[PDB]
Amino acid sequence: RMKQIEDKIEEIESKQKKIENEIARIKKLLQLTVWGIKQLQARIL
Amino acid sequence: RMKQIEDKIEEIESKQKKIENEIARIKKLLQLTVWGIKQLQARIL
Amino acid sequence: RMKQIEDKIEEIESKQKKIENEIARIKKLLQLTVWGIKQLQARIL
Ligand SMILES: [Cl-]
Ligand SMILES: [Y+3]
Ligand SMILES: [Y+3]
Ligand SMILES: [Y+3]
Ligand SMILES: [Y+3]
Repeated sequence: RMKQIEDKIEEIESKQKKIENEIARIKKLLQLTVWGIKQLQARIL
Repeated sequence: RMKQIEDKIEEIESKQKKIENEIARIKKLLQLTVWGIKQLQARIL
Repeated sequence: RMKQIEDKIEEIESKQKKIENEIARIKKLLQLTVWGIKQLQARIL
């Protein structure tokens, strides 16, 4: 059982790294959109 | 103890699925905003 | 081994809370950008 628990923990950790990588990508795209809205607002005002 | 560990792992996995679902929703809304900034920019230029 | 598993689970849970906090922050900034695109569109139309 301890063994199956150990391999399950590795699969949860693997998934956590995939999630972390997805968040990093989202954060950068989100920062690009914030910059984009800023230039558009500055141009129309 | 192995038992409590097993039920704890299920709660961590449950939480991981909730996180995954939240990211999927964020990704789609983020893609809608990127499209939105694109139409606004195209219209003002 | 059960012991190392227990401390590993706590580290996975710690990481899950950091992820949850990051998502909450992303969600609020994403809602600010949606509001921003709305005001810009309303102004140019
Ligand atoms: Cl956005
Ligand atoms: Y292994
Ligand atoms: Y169970
Ligand atoms: Y402990
Ligand atoms: Y997680």
